[PDB]
Amino acid sequence: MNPIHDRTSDYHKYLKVKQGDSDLFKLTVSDKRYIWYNPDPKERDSYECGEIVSETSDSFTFKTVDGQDRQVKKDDANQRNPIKFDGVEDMSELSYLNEPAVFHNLRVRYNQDLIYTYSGLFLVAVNPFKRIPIYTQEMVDIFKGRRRNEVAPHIFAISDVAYRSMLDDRQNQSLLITGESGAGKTENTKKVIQYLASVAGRGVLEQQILQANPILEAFGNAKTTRNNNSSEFGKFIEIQFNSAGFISGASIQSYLLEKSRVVFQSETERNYHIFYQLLAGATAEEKKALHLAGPESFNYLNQSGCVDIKGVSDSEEFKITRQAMDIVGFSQEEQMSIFKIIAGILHLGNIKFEKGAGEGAVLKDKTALNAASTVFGVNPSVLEKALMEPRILAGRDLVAQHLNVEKSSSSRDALVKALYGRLFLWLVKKINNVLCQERKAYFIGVLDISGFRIFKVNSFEQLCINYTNEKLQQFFNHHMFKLEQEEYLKEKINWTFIDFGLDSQATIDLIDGRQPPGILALLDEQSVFPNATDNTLITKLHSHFSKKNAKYEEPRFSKTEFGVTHYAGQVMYEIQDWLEKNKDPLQQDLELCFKDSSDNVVTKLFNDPNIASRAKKGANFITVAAQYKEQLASLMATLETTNPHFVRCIIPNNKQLPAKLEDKVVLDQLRCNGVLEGIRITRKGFPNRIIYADFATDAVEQYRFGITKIFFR
Ligand SMILES: Nc1ncnc2c1ncn2[C@@H]1O[C@H](COP(=O)(O)OP(=O)(O)O)[C@@H](O)[C@H]1O
Ligand SMILES: [Mg+2]
Repeated sequence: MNPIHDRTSDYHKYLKVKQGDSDLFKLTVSDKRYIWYNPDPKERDSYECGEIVSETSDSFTFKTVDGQDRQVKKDDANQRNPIKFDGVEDMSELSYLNEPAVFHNLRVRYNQDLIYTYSGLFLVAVNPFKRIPIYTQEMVDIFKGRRRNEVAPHIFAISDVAYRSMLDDRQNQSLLITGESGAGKTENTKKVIQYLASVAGRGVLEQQILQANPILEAFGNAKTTRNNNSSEFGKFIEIQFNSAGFISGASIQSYLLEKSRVVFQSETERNYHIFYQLLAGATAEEKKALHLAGPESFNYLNQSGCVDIKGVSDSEEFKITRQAMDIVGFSQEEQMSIFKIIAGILHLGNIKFEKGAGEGAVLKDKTALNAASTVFGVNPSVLEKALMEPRILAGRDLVAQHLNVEKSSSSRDALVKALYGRLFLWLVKKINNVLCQERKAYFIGVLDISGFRIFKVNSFEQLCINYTNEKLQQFFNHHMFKLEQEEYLKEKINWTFIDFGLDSQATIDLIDGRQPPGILALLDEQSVFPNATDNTLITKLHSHFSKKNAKYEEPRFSKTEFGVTHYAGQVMYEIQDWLEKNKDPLQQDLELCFKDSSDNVVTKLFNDPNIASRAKKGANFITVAAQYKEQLASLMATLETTNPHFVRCIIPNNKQLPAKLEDKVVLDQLRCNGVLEGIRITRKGFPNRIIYADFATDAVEQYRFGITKIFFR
């Protein structure tokens, strides 16, 4: 029996709306009309349901839950959909398209653990914050080759749609999985990968593809206050296919790894999972060879007050990371070198610099220095001198510096951050060498980049993330609205342009523009100006955009911050240390020291130009901002060669709790993601177009005859 029609199947139980009872039936056939209203107009996102009792030509009168009658203009009314629409799988079918109506549909579904809902062309996924048995091989098999309209909403169905369009249209595809921290991006990304591996698999290559994310998560994920498994890097995964539709390989591109987490963590947060995994999972032999101890013995792990995650066994995770490495193809020697680098970083963090005779730092206790030098295979006396007494050129003269405690400690942190970043780049390169071994015919790209963020402190790293999200929103806007209307106006179907009110260009230009120069261009200019400070930088920004740019704000409450109005709201950025972050400096004597390592992996991190080198940009190296703008432009160009599909992950609350869908939290995300605007284009427009020579020309309202095609709703 077909599980799609079997009321006893797990498909029906977990993916379909439960059969309503005779009491619900009686309510459903009622001719009564209702309105969604705010009992307190100071709380716009808090709604109640009121019955319409009377009407005039331009108004409705309704009874409140309290009993009192209120009047609302028909133009201002948010009518409640007939209850037969409650739980509808595609919200473009709703009679009334409004904020409480959309929220209420999502709520009815969520109360039944139905996390997936369509909003016209795209998928909405509300995080359940609990396990739902809808990702089995049995579920995969049900979704295989079914049309979107034939099955319930699911991450598997949007993945199958992308796969079929790739075969039928001979076009590359993309699945853009977006949302704020902890919304569910990474979980849904993994479901896309699992699905494609199964429906397009032949498998050794498929198993290795499935083992790529567990390796990268051990090194790129950490417990933050918003997510126990927060991704601290963005990723673009290309699943590669041959002409026949079989997976021929995969490619991974990583973005914005949060390197400062290695040296500093906020209270309750953790460093990268790998540090805890190695300390809990190492064999007694490994612990002796790498000079390991408990996380409380390392400065890089004993500052937050948190060394474990509830329900996570770090030693068991370590076995999973090690098995993922074995499957992918990392040798035991390469794995041991990877663990020596992690061990070495922890030892480097324990180096305590002290003031010596007069100005200049000394190292009184060499235990941590020697432990780091042993695992790294470097000379400890050369390491010591490179940290406290690095040599530089003053003109053409060779001068030994003598760094004080603060500068010595900052140089040591720069080395740690360089080691970790370079190791992460190396892991991605090693994974790609295995998974990308054929020339692809087509691809399905899965994008999982860091979500839009408004933290208490927003710095350069938050600007790069929010800028990326701003580019993605514009891409969504262009594909959903602009390009769609441009097709209607070119085909001459007598279309009246709709201003959807979404425009990210001014914010994008404010950040990455060249003429007039944007934030990044001004930061790069200041980064090469010898006398630049945090003060000259903020003054330069204020001079260029204050009272000149509608998206920019010079705050009255601070002298070191500026505001940017993003699609997802205003963000105040602090500029402290942006010059140093943009230069990302590392003392050349440290590079020389590590280039001379006895370790084969450490050597690659300092000698492979594609990992170690910084692009040549004349007088000075390329800045981090210029490098990132370029890497992002390249991502956008790849995305523009694809047919895109959007998955909007919605966090239900800010407490990481299941069964607690919060009005204010969800409605704020729906407004940012353009969910209502997205449903309006699907309803008001002509989503499907087929030519007469693609099936007198009419051969027969809800259609439009165009110049070269017939449009239908
Ligand atoms: N579909 C889902 N099913 C079960 N748990 C989920 C699901 N999506 C998210 N979660 C839970 O929420 C957490 C955060 O999800 P995640 O994908 O890591 O978010 P993001 O990448 O958006 O920051 C997960 O670790 C898991 O506990
Ligand atoms: Mg994630």
